[PDB]
Order: sequence, then structure tokens, then C-alpha cells
Amino acid sequence: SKDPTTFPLGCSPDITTPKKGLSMELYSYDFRKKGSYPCWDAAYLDPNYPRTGYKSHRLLAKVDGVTGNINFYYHATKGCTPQLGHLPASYNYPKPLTMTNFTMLLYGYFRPKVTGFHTFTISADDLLFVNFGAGNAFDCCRRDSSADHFGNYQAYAIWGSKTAKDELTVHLDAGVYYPIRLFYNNRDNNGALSFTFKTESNENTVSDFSEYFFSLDDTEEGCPGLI
Ligand SMILES: OC[C@H]1O[C@@H](O[C@@H]2[C@@H](O)[C@@H](O)O[C@H](CO)[C@H]2O)[C@H](O)[C@@H](O)[C@H]1O
Ligand SMILES: [Ca+2]
Repeated sequence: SKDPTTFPLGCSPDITTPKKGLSMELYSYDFRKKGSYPCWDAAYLDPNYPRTGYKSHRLLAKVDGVTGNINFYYHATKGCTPQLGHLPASYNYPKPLTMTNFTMLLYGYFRPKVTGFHTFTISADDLLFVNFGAGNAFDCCRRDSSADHFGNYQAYAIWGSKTAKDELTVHLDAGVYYPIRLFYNNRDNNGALSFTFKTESNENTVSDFSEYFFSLDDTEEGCPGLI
């Protein structure tokens, strides 16, 4: 199914070794013309923006190997102004960009170290939408064929809501590879992203996904979860 669940389906890759990290795509996201009220564009909140809307914007980059700690907080000096900044080294993107106003997509697989309930906690300024699980995010080693067909969000955080924070609790199996999609936007001013998790297994919070995030090439037959 494509719907969100407490028991997402995962994937079992064959020989070809998973590559470390997620793939990232960076897109432009403009302010409105000077004098507009507000200065920022609300286009990022169109329900189709994370499916088809972002594609109409300028592609800035596509990179592989995104892993480690992917959290960031970018302090702008003021609102309504394009300002330059850099993503954390973990994003494997060494060029400056308009950190005040941009859209970013991350996708790949999450591999647990434990079998049991995982709670992922997210926050964002302005927006982080998470899909998680086969179908919900995308199909097992059939991502290109299924990437636009993601289902309802497992978790989402929008700056301006009560909390700007959400959680996803899911039962996962260790060593299985779960499709994951993160969709981020900054419309104006400061920008933030937090993505961490805990499990029933202990009281450690994971912020560094060096051993958790992976990429698998698509295959003829796909790589459906065998366990
Ligand atoms: O604080 C993060 C938040 O800032 C937003 O802009 C604010 C806006 O809420 C306001 O009242 O005006 C000031 C002008 O400097 C500005 O701080 C922004 O639109 C959001 O995306 C958040 O980043
Ligand atoms: Ca912002």
C-alpha cells in the first residue's frame, strides 16, 4: 500500500553493496517582487508543491552521499532578503546558496540496527514532510518508476503551527532497508531542520545517520522485502 502505517514495508537488496548516504536535490525558491505583502511566497504550502510544484523551479544541484548529522540551523540577519549560506558538510555540497529561501529533497533508505519501535522526531523552519516505507515513500529498488507516487505523509512539521514539531513511531526490523523521502522548504529568514530518533532498545538519541542512511540502485525486478 501507499498509505502511512505503524508497520511500514521494507526492502531486501541483493549483492550490489548499498552506497552510504541519501541523494539530495536542491531547488530555487524565490521571494515575491519587492513591495509584496508578505515578502515571501506561500506556494510551498500548495498541496501539490512537494509532488509536482517544486519541479517548475530552478534545479541547483543533485548530490549523493548525504549522511552523518543532517540537522542545521541557518540564522539570517533579517527577513525578506535573499542571503547566502552553506549546508553542513554532511550534505556533500560545498557551494553557497540562498539558505533563506530554497527547497530541498532527500531520498534513499533507512536501515535500522534494532528490531522494535522507533520514534523519529522532526522539526523545521519552514517545512519538512516525511514519507517512510515501501509504497509510502517509494517502491523497493523501483524508485524512478514510483518517485512521484508517494502517499500521505507519515510525519510533517510546518513553522507557524502550534508546535512546528512532529513524530513518527514505527516498528522496524533490523538490517531491512526502508524507503524514505524528506521534503524541506525555507520561504524566508531563518532556516532549520531537525531529524533524530530513539528506539525501545535504549535511551540513546541518534542524530548521526552515518550507519543508517543508504542508497540502492534500481533493478529490473526490484528488491522487495523478503523477511
Ligand atoms: O523566526 C523564524 C521565522 O521568521 C519569519 O519571519 C519573521 C516574521 O514572522 C515577522 O514577524 O517579521 C520578521 C522580520 O524580520 C521575521 O523575523 C519567516 O517568515 C519564517 O520562515 C521563519 O523563518
Ligand atoms: Ca524560514
